[PDB]
Amino acid sequence: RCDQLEERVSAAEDEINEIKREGKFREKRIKRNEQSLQEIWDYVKRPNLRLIGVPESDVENGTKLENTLQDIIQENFPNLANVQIQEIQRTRATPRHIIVRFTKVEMKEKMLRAAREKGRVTLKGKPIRLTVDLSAETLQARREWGPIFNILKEKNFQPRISYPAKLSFISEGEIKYFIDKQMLRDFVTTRPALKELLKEALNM
Amino acid sequence: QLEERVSAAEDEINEIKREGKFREKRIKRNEQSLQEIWDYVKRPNLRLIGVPESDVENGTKLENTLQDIIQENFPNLARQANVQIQEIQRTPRHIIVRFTKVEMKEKMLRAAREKGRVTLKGKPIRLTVDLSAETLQARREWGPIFNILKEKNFQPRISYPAKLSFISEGEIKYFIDKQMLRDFVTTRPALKELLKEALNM
Amino acid sequence: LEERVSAAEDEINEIKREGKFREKRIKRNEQSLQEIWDYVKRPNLRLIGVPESTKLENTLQDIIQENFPNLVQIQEIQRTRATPRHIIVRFTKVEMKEKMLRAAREKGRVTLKGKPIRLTVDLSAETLQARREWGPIFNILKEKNFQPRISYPAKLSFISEGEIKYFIDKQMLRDFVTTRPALKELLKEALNM
Ligand SMILES: [Cl-]
Ligand SMILES: [Cl-]
Repeated sequence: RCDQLEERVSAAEDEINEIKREGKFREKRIKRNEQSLQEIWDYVKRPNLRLIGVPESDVENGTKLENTLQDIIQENFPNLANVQIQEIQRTRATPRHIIVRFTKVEMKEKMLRAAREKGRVTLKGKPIRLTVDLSAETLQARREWGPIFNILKEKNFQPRISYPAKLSFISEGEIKYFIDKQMLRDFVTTRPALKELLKEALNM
Repeated sequence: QLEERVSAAEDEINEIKREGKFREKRIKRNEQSLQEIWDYVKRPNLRLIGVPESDVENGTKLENTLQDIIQENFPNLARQANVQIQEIQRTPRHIIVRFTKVEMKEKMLRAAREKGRVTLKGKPIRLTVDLSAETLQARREWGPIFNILKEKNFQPRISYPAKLSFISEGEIKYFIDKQMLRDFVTTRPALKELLKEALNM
Repeated sequence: LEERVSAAEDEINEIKREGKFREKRIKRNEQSLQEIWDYVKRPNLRLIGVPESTKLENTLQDIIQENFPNLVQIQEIQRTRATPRHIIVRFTKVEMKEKMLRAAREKGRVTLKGKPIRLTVDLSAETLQARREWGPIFNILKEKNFQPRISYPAKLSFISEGEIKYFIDKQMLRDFVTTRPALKELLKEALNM
């Protein structure tokens, strides 16, 4: 009995190690799928702008929303007649975001540009906001660049966040781009000045 | 010493069960997110079902056929401005029509639903929303129930995987099986009268 | 302790079974990701070897004028080191991508300011790999003047009996040669049959 039982234990331990290993390779594929989903949501949303702070209106259909979109243009960047939209719609004191899906990505990029060169954008004198529309995960990665961004800003590096969630800044007469925080760590680990500045923020 | 090895094995087993449940939740999230992005990408599209196909076709022949369907079934819809198509192609195979504006896809779908019986040269065809296989299958699992609700303004939605929800009494309700829906409607005369035939009641 | 080991074995068996069910859904998801990436990228063409500097759209028209006499709506054109990045041209109609690719494959050489560049498809990783894997079979069929072609997503087509036949994958082609002996003899080893 002690023989049949010891052999039953050994087999089980071996099946356990097999399971842990299959688990690791399964984990790797799920992660790869999660990253691929984030990327495709980002890709498919590229033609999209989020309009934030625009007052709700009664029986507000697509024609009304385009008309409002044109009022925003006239008030902030007049020369930016009719711009091409695949779709536009809202997503209770606080008005819902409007998601504007352009026919051509170039139109989305030109309106973003004009908005970031203008600083304050307004509809009838009150501040509205224009931003990109991204997967939840990328949106979060941008937010988490927050602390590092502010440090770089404070210390004259001219930071930017761009698509998808890349931080960029100047380092040696040149714009450097960092796709994620690990690619930044591997860059600062070489520059001492930058390293002591970002050490805590990079959780290095 | 056996007892030691058994304890150790039981502990490793508990760790694997939890890891496994963690992975299962993420696999489910990924499945749901795939259903959503398929639905999202197909928003500008309609499926045109039952259209006779030819030995060889291209975009131009198919677009002239869409024009015939419009002229034959809802001409006024195209009176003031032409229907803007971005592209049209086969997957008699389904034809996928991709509109420039989602607004136009919606206008045409509505005219089809309000005409009832859409034909091409006298023969019945169908215009329908284009969706992920999952969402389509979910809507068929609910059958006519889903469409009666749509047609009476109840805002029905599929939620992953195949749950039905809609709004009644100013509250969103979710249903997993038809049985749950039956239980719910036995108390609502307005809603009961509408869905009885459809819930096999 | 026998009860405890029997129970552990039951747990292990449940974990393995529940693991294969999970594994099949991971596979399902991987395949579904392949298909949605192919679908979304279907009107895309990739430009390789174009030097770095509306300008991109201008460059596209430049390439078109310089190379393809007969031959244009775009949804997006964008760049993806010393080597210039690829340019992804996202056409409005899949048909335009196809015509650009045909004209490139026919002209056999494509140039910008007289320097050779490459036009190619832009598809999921899995599908690009599937195309590359038709290589050995494509090469053989080309040699024997079967006029083979690889097209969307990863289908092989070629002339058999004056008629073009299409193969979604290698299994479909194996099934096809089970009843054509000379063709089977030709592709037997390439098909790992
Ligand atoms: Cl997964
Ligand atoms: Cl697992």
